[PDB]
Order: sequence, then C-alpha cells, then structure tokens
Amino acid sequence: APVKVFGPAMSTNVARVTLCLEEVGAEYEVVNIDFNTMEHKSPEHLARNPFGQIPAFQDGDLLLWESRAISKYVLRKYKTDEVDLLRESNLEEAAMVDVWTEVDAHTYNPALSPIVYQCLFNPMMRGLPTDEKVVAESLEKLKKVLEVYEARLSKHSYLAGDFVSFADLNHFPYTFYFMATPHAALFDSYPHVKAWWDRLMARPAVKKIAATMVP
Amino acid sequence: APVKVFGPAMSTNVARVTLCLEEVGAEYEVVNIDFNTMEHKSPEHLARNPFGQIPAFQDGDLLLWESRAISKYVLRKYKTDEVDLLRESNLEEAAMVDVWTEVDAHTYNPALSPIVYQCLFNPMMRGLPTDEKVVAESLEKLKKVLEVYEARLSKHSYLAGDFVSFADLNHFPYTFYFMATPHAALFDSYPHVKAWWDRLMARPAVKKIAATMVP
Ligand SMILES: N[C@@H](CCC(=O)N[C@@H](CSc1ccc([N+](=O)[O-])c2nonc12)C(=O)NCC(=O)O)C(=O)O
Ligand SMILES: N[C@@H](CCC(=O)N[C@@H](CSc1ccc([N+](=O)[O-])c2nonc12)C(=O)NCC(=O)O)C(=O)O
Repeated sequence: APVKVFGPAMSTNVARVTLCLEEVGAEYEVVNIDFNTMEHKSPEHLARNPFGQIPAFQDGDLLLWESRAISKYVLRKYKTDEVDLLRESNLEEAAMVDVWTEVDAHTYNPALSPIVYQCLFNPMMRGLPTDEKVVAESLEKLKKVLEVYEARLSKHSYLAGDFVSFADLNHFPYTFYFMATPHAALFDSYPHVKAWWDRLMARPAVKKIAATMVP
Repeated sequence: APVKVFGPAMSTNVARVTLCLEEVGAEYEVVNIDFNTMEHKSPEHLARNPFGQIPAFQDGDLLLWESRAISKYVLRKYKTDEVDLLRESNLEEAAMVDVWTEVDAHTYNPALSPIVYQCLFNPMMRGLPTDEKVVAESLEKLKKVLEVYEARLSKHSYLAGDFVSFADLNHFPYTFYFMATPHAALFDSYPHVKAWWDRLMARPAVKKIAATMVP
C-alpha cells in the first residue's frame, strides 16, 4: 500500500522524506497541505502532527512527524542489501552517518538555511524583504563550515566514508534551494564540496525530487 | 578499555553522553576541556572535533562529535536485552524514539534552552545580563510545547511509549538546568509532564549525572 507524505512537494523537509522514498523505490503519495489556508493547523493535520508543522507521514495506522524520524523509518522498513543508507549493519559506519546527519542539523543548515530564507523564501514566497546583515553573517559562517567539508570530502567521496548515505541525502534539499540564490557560485571555491554536490545531483532519485521542487 | 568524553562535566551536551554511558554501565573517563583557555579550539581538540565544540568522544581509534551521534554509538555498542533504549529491534518503537528525539532538538530545546541560557548561563557563567524579552517569548512558546507533552504523557508513561528510551534521556540535561531557574515551578502546571520528570530524576543513572552538573 502507499505510504503517504503530508505537505507541499516544494517543502525542503518534504523533499528529505520523498528523496529517501525514491532512493529505496517505495510506492508513496504526496497529499498537499495548503499553508495559504492554514491546513497545517487544521484539526485533521494536528491528528498527524500535534505541533501543526509539515511534513507528516502515514504508513497504514502509523502517523509520524519530524522529517528525519520519518526518513529513518523509510530507510529501515525498505532496507535491501543493495540500499543500506544507514549502515546499521556496521557500528562505526552507522556512527559516521549519525555524526554528519547531526552536523547538517546543528552546524551546516543553521549557516546555509537563512541565506535560502532571506534571498529566496522571503521575497518569492512571503513578500517580506532580504536582511543583508543576516546574509553577510551566515555567508561568513558558511565559508568556515565549507572549509571543514572541503577537508572531509578530499579524503572520502561522501561525508560518512566512501559510500553515499543518509548523511549526504540530508544536505540535498536546503542546498538545492541555496543553488537557486545569487550565492550558488560560493561552492565553486570548494572544488571537493562541489564535486560531491554534482555526484548527488546526478543520482536518479535526486533528479526526480529536484523536478518536484518548483512552484 | 575506557571510552573517553571530552568536555566539562557540567556541559548539557556532555551530560547527554555521560547519562547514556551510566544507563548502559560502560567504563568511561571525562577529560576536561577548559573554555577559559580556549582548549576547545586547541589543535588537539580540533583533531577530535574539527568544528571546535564539546563534546567529543574517543573509543580506541574512533573519534566522534555531536552528542546525539556519540549517544547512539554508546547505546548500540553496549545494548543488552535489559537495556534497548533505541528499540532498533522494533521498527514502530524505533520510529517513536526518533520522532521525540527530533522534537527535543527542533521544538522543545529551542523553546526551553534560551531560558536556561538567559536566566542561568549568562549571569552565572558569562557575566552578561538576562534578556527579559527573550525570556517572556520562549516561556509562552514553552507553555504551548508542554500542552502537547502533557497530552502525550497522560497516555504513555514515556514519550516513546510505555518504556523509558533515548527520547526521554535527551530531555534530561537542559531540563535539569531549567529546574535551577526561577521558572522551574512552570512544570507544576503540567501534572503528567511533572510526574514523568520525577520518574526520570529517580533513575540511578540520572541521579549520578545530576551530581556531576554543578561547578
Ligand atoms: N524539524 C522539522 C521542521 C518542520 C518545519 O519547519 N516545517 C515548516 C514548513 S514552513 C512553510 C511555510 C510557509 C509556506 N508557504 O507556502 O507560504 C510553505 N510552503 O512550504 N513549506 C512552507 C512548518 O510547517 N512550519 C509551520 C509552523 O511552524 O507554524 C522537520 O524536519 O520536519
Ligand atoms: N549540537 C552539538 C552542540 C555542541 C555545543 O553547542 N557545544 C558548545 C558548549 S558551550 C560552552 C561555552 C562556555 C563555557 N564556559 O565554561 O564559559 C562552557 N562550559 O561548558 N560548556 C560551555 C560549544 O562547544 N561551543 C563552542 C563554540 O561553538 O565555539 C552537540 O549536541 O554536541
């Protein structure tokens, strides 16, 4: 049976989930939620996610929220020998996937996301202006974060090691929107980060979700 | 052999790791890192954590950072039948542990932590004053977050279900410092959240780490 993803397909946190689904070949459906109509706060959505945020996820009777929890459920349930993006079979490998999934959430996203938010999601979505001081500050922070990624990705093809993993998939959605800002060329200053990004953009599952991240 | 935790024992993110270690009965050592001397940026610390933050962790040749990644490595490595705080044996249970570990990081900590930071870690640690507007705003947010916890914890003894888990352990460290602020009595307005907190405070492993979270 279809598992179901609740939110607009464009949403970065929906795309984390839908990318994990494509990468394991799961049958799924995307049920839109209309921010313009406050559906994410409707009682039917609070049933799914009592904090009233997208995405939510339904597998039969199971209702999940927080894109990363959802994601790990998809990767565990549909795990084949050919697709172990969590490396739970290997304690040290599962540890490196964990470290870099935490780095995405606590170090990299907090430096990148406000540039996406200020340069893109504020003018284009909301209509509110671009805070050039939030941008200059996040950009300086992101330069320093990409110095450590550059080091990591000149030793290993992927963040976890020499295998694509959940760690890498975590970075795709917000970075894809970063690449539609005026600051996209920043990655060109980090040739190994760039090469890693192009390898990710070349994966069939990423090209398919990239396709869904338009209005 | 000792595994090693790098940071001051007081640190909330050190305590997440040290609590997971006590809860599985692992032999470990805490190697101090002196913020007053910038040791967290020393070259010896950047070897452990290239972003120059505590905690770091060493198991033999393995070097880990991000307290939650560390934590899951400890819980997987020292997993007994009697201590499965990740519930990886059960896909739905492992999913609920994930959801509420994400909620701690993305919903609960961002509303609680600035009250700890403003009321406690700024005057007592740093010497900078308390932003009463950050406090009033985080408190209103935290009230709404605790309404959803109150609902959850009137159906299940713990956030994951009727079993203590990593989800619950995640909430201990910052909440322990919240309980040393003037706003500690806030939990008394959420009788099930409170009862859950007292059950956590009664666990031998939590009393032992509580003991380490003083100057
Ligand atoms: N840690 C969570 C984060 C979930 C999250 O931040 N979701 C946002 C998604 S924000 C969003 C807001 C607004 C619009 N819009 O169309 O104007 C969006 N379109 O797509 N996503 C949109 C949300 O639902 N916020 C609403 C709220 O907190 O009240 C996760 O990874 O799932
Ligand atoms: N997501 C990470 C978060 C790690 C973290 O925020 N660590 C802080 C810990 S902050 C801290 C800062 C200052 C003092 N002090 O003694 O004045 C501390 N004592 O204990 N912890 C202290 C840090 O090292 N920051 C330094 C930096 O970013 O430059 C995780 O869970 O491990």
